[PDB]
Amino acid sequence: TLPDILTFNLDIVIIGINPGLMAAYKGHHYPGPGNHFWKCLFMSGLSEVQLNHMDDHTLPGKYGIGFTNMVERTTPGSKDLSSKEFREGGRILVQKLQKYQPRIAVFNGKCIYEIFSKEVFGVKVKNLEFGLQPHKIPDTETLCYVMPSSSARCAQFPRAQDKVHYYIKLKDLRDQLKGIE
Amino acid sequence: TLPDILTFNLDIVIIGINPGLMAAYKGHHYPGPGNHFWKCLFMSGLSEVQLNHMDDHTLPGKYGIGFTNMVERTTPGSKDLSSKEFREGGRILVQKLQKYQPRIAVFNGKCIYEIFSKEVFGVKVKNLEFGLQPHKIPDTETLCYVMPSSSAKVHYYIKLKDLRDQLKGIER
DNA sequence: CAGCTCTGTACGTGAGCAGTGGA
DNA sequence: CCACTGCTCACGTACAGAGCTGT
Repeated sequence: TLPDILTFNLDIVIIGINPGLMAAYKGHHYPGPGNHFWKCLFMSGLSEVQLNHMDDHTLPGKYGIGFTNMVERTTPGSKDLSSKEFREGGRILVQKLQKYQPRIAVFNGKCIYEIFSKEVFGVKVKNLEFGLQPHKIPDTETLCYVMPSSSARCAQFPRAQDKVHYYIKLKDLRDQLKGIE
Repeated sequence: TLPDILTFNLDIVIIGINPGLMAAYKGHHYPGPGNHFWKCLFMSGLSEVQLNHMDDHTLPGKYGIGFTNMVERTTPGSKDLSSKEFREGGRILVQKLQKYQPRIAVFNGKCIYEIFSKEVFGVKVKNLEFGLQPHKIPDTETLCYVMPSSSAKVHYYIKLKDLRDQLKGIER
C-alpha cells in the first residue's frame, strides 16, 4: 500500500514497521503528527529546512535518504501484526538491502530490530540499546542502527526533543564514514 | 468503502458525517473501543447486553438500528471536505431516508445537523439544542433527533429510546 | 534468586475534535 | 470570531507478575 523510495548509493535507509492508516490514505511516508520523523530530521540537521511527507520522494538524491518498511500492509498499527507476519517481512527486507547497499539501515523502532536479530541473525539480544548494532547486513557493508519509533505512541520518549538525539548520532556516523574516503 | 447497513422497518437510523479511517479499515461502524457509542447503546437499554462494533450487522435485526453517513467518501477529518461534496451529500442521503423510511433519523453531532439544515431546509438553526427538532424529513414522517457526539449524554440515549417507544405505541 | 517467555498493561506528549463560553 | 476544558488517537516500549528455571 505504501511504496519504497529507494535508490542505489544511499547513505541512509529508514525502515518502518508498517504504514499507518494515515500513511496508507495519505500515501506519503511519515505524516501525522504524532510523527516526530520530519521534525527530528530538520532538528538533527539531517535537513537544513523543515520538510514533510510531501517531500519524501526528494530525499534520496537531495539527501540520500531512502524510505522503506519491514511490512507493506496497513494496520492501525502495530500491536495487530502477527509474529509470523514480520518474519516473512524481514526476509524480503534483507534482499532489498542486499540489492541496494545503503551505508546504514536505520530501524525505526526497537520492536522491528528485536525480531529482526532473532530471525535474520538468530540472536535474541540482551537488553537492547539504541544506536549501533555490531553486525552487518550479510552480504554487504551496511550497518544497522536502532532508534525508537517515530510514532508518538511510545510513551518513554514524550517529544521530538526526546528522540532528536539519535538522529544527531546517526548523522555523525554518516559523515564519519563518508568522511574517511 | 463502509456499507450502509439499512433495512426497511427501522426505528432509528444513525447518521455520521463521513466514515473515518478506523471505521473504513475495520469495515464496521463506530469502532473504538474508545467510542462511547456501543457503551451508550447498552447503558440506555437500547441493547440489553454490551455489544461491540463488529456486531453492527445484527442491529437492524433485533434492535432496528441502521447506520449511515452523509458522505460516504472516506477521510480522516471533516475539514477535508468541499461543501460541494456535502451538497451532493445531502441529496443522496435524503433519498435513502425517503426510501427506507425509518421512524427517526439521529444526527451524530450538532455539526452534521447544523449543515444538514442549510443544505436541506436552507436555514441556519439558531441556538440549537439537542433532542427532537421540529421538522421531518422532506416528504416523510421521519423525525430528526440530534444527539451529541459519540466521541465526546446517556440521558439523550434514553430519551431516544422513549421517543421510539412512544412512536411504536401510538400506532399499535 | 536472578534469569527469562510469556502475556498484559499503564504509561507522557501534542494535533484534532465536540461542545461551550468567552474577546 | 476565537480561546477554553477533556477526550480519543498515534508506524511502541518500558517495567511488576506471573511460571518456570541452574552451578
